[PDB]
Amino acid sequence: AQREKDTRISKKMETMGIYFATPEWVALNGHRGPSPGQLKYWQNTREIPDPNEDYLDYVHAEKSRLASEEQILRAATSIYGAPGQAEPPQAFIDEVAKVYEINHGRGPNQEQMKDLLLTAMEMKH
Amino acid sequence: AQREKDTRISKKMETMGIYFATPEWVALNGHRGPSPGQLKYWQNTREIPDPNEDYLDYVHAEKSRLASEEQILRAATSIYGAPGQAEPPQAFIDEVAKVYEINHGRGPNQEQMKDLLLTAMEMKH
Ligand SMILES: [Au+]
Ligand SMILES: [Au+]
Ligand SMILES: [Au+]
Ligand SMILES: [Au+]
Ligand SMILES: [Au+]
Repeated sequence: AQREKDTRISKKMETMGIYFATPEWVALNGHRGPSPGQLKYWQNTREIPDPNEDYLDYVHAEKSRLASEEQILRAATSIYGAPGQAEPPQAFIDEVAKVYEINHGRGPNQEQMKDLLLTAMEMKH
Repeated sequence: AQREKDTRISKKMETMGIYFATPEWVALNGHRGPSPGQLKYWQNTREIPDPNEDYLDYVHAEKSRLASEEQILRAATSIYGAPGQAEPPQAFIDEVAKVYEINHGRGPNQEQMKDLLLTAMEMKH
């Protein structure tokens, strides 16, 4: 009854891609899934939240901005502007990916957009 | 003679993946390739360096740490630890990629390694 409760809660969380919330983590957290604070700490940090911390004094941005590779590929693809909108060279995709790293997950600012546009063009012409 | 000098310098830089150093950029920079300062500003920022700035007072880390997707895939692959060391699921690769974004280009710290290890295991088991 206690084991199944933890497994059930854990199963719900894993279905959501909340990978830290194992049945053991849920048990240590007092048979509850993570609070908003614990989720946000994990999201921003990708470290396992302490089952003891509520993280209600953890300072963070509401809008989170972290990109997957799928997202980076779509961004790279629309900047590159190849006919039939086919996939850009890997060298250009790497440059787009590095911009996401520089920006702690955010897409290109206006100055970086220019640099990427120039890079696309030099790789085509 | 001046055009060819700029084209020649520019050709050298592009061969190196220094994409901003076009013949026009080299001309605006007084027929010289970028200084160490301009290169480092571009590397850390991926914005076109001002041909007017020497960036000798630009504060930066010697060791730069930015990862390409190839690098992220190798890291993801050794953490995941699949038999025959085949490619990990895209969902796991995205998590590794997000760690690189959180860390402004650096690989996983010890706490993030644990989180990724757990994630790998939950995705296998
Ligand atoms: Au929040
Ligand atoms: Au041109
Ligand atoms: Au330097
Ligand atoms: Au950062
Ligand atoms: Au297990």
